[PDB]
Amino acid sequence: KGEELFTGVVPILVELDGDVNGHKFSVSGEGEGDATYGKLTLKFILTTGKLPVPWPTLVTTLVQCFSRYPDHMKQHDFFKSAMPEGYVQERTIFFKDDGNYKTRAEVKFEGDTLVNRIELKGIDFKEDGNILGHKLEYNYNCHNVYIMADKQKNGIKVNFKIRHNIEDGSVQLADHYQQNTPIGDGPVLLPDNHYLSTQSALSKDPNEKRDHMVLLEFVTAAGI
Repeated sequence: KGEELFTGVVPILVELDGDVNGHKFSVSGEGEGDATYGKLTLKFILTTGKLPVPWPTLVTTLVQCFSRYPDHMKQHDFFKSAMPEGYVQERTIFFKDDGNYKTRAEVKFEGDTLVNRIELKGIDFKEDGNILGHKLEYNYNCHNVYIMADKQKNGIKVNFKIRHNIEDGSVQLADHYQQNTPIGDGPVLLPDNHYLSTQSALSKDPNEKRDHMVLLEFVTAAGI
């Protein structure tokens, strides 16, 4: 009976212990979520001076329980079925012609503040590579997230490729593969095969002098 928590505005808090090629950092977002309209506003600040990668490199890592499932789709809203006890979101991201990220996280409630707790380890990246080179444009397209049930794990499996527009013109591919698993032993929901239309707008707080990211995102469910 979890989706009952998501009927209004629920503040988000996201913490990211981060390391790529031994270049370490930690990021701290806070904003809000409106399930109803699928709306997501966030300001992400870099604790530690400057980021070794370019922010887009993982908007995807930095709360899919904040998606609008249409009333005719409620029966397939897994992420809210796990709540408040929450789910583990395990993801591996191979960046074609470059190394890879490896991320675990516990999205759960804490009083009222839904919190995404992420550790993320990265390897094999060439130190000219578009990623470490900072050649990627400070933007982001819309993408389709494909959900398929997995009664094995008791939860769901997910896939989606991301297009990063390079400063040159060409597109850096990112192959995302994602398992989600409830932390609770309470009743959850297994979905039919369906996708999420995730749209996302990056920008910069003019006062803010710390390496940071304003992200505003619309995500809705479709394919049934």
